[PDB]
Amino acid sequence: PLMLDTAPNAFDDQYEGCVNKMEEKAPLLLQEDFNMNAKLKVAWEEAKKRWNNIKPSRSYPKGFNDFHGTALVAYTGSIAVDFNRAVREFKENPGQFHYKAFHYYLTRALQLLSNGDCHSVYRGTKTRFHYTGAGSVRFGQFTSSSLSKKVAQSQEFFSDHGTLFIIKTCLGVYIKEFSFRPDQEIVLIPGYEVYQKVRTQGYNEIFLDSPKRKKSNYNCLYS
Ligand SMILES: NC(=O)c1ccc[n+]([C@@H]2O[C@@H](COP(=O)([O-])OP(=O)(O)OC[C@H]3O[C@@H](n4cnc5c(N)ncnc54)[C@H](O)[C@@H]3O)[C@@H](O)[C@H]2O)c1
Repeated sequence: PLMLDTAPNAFDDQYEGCVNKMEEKAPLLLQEDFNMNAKLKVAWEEAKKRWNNIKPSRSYPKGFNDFHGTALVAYTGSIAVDFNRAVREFKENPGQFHYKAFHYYLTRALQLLSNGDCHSVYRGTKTRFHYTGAGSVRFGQFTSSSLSKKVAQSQEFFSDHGTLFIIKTCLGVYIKEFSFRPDQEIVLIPGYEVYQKVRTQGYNEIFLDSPKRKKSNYNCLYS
């Protein structure tokens, strides 16, 4: 079982007040990441190709560049697990965080593609999640979900040993074209979104409601 709390140790940078400085610094940062993170480098190079193919079929937000696009395609890829881990366990040893640039671009990508829109999404896991009664909840790491409860419950993501999250999010982003699917109706949720209403039902169902945007514990850490 894993704990569900306010994710006090997760690198949750929202980059308030440093977007301009980051867009200028992140490119160098990305090189540093690659030098210390072979897996990321591979994931990114492949993601880059894919993005070249996807980019022409549609128009993106002003400022939304190849870094944002490549970062997002990559997240829907296999690099997601390690990245999520590194973020979730940031405070546990911030010295070995080699996703400084990745984190920023992915965070920025979602912020740029975002609107006021809220969604009813579902998320399945094969690991039991226990809410430790903090009063509110944040995933900490970025977290994928699906508009379809069917997907979330498929043998792909869920099992009796796990948990089914029924989430009401307003910072989540529908990123169909970016995914490798595109049939899982993925909605990407930033780890810093806060759910003011938490409710466990049965042994493996958790409802998260009253989403709200709050300040993060970290801000412009690498700016
Ligand atoms: N999960 C879903 O319901 C769902 C739905 C649609 C698409 N996807 C897709 O999922 C991808 C994989 O994302 P994911 O859903 O597996 O997230 P993820 O891989 O983090 O989830 C798997 C698990 O990863 C590690 N983990 C996650 N949170 C943890 C925590 N708080 N503490 C300790 N370990 C933790 C644990 O093993 C956790 O059980 C891509 O394929 C994406 O398109 C997932």
